[PDB]
Amino acid sequence: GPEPDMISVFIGTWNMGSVPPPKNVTSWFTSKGLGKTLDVTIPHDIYVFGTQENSVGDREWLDLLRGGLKELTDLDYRPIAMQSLWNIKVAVLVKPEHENRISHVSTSSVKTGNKGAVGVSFMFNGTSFGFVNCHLTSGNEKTARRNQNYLDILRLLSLGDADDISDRFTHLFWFGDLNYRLDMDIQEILNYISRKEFEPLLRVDQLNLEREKHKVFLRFSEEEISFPPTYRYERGSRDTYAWHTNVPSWCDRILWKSYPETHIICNSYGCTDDIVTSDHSPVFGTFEVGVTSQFISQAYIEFESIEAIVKTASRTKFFIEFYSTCLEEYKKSFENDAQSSDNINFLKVQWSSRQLPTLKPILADIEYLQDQHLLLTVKSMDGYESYGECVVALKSMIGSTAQQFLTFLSHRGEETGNIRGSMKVRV
Repeated sequence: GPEPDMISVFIGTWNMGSVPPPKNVTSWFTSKGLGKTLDVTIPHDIYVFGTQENSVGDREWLDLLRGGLKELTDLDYRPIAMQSLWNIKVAVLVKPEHENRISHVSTSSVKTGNKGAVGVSFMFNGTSFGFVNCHLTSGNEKTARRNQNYLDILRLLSLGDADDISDRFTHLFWFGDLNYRLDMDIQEILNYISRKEFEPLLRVDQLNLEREKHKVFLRFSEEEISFPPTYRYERGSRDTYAWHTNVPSWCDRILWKSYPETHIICNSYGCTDDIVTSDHSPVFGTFEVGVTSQFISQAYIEFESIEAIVKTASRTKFFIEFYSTCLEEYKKSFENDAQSSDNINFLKVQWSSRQLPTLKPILADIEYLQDQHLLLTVKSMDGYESYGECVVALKSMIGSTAQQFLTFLSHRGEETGNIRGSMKVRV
């Protein structure tokens, strides 16, 4: 009980339109405006600010953010880190008291016009966080290029540390001017916007469509959108869309991907309507997020069997590597001892208990172990390349009797099958 079990995280994304911001951006910080909004006078534990087309210097911009929070909260928020890629910038600020809870800070950037992404990662006690702020390709017809920018960022971002960042963090937030547009005629768009009927517009949102096709943001969630398209506004008010062609669109988005059986709840998601220097409106999202401090405040993990369904026609043997922060070093299986055809595109590979390792956690405490996760990777014996990664929560696995886990494999932005197994955690 002495340490935090839960924190409140603010994420903001704002394309500043290459002009100075207004002195007062308080509405952004406080989730005031349109959509799912707040009233709450209680400052967040962490503020993450992502910006695009930001012409304010790195230091000056950080000073504006600290000064604004100081004015709002009377606390001096501490920069954990900041990363810029020319006019694409991200800053993470934290309440003074959490300074000593932060460790393993990392930053990275990927350039894909200035387009690309900047990232920050760290641990908060035993829980890891990643934040990716991006500006993807512009224009209604450039969906394929946006998708490719996403894949390049995913592949090249060197945050944390696996093959890519998608499974590296307990909670991964990806936000920015993703630049996906509405696939609809201007007249219909404007009619739905005036009547405040966003559901028919969301049906033709290109990001939603590409996510459903499994091209981008595998495993990510986004909160329901109840606020109007944030692009493209005439400057100086929010009365008019400048569409002369740039149809109104939800360019500016916040998404997340979390490890299984963790606590995360979106408390707000919306845009401001009183910040008018840019052709985009700022977007805010706030989250209540579980944090594990059990390590701060003999055990064995055993496997009776594992069965993977893997996208491949290879006749090579396979093994599994097991990684976790609760282990001194990773472990690996022997080769699979049975194999068969699942489908025309998939093989079934099976490891009996004989082929599988016994993992030995760093601490034997039951509450500690309940908050841990294992990263499993299926690799070929010929060349050692990965065919799929997944994450398994220990939460429901504590006992003398083996229980089943079931989850899904991915690799390099593709779904590559599934994995089912029988395990137990003994203390």
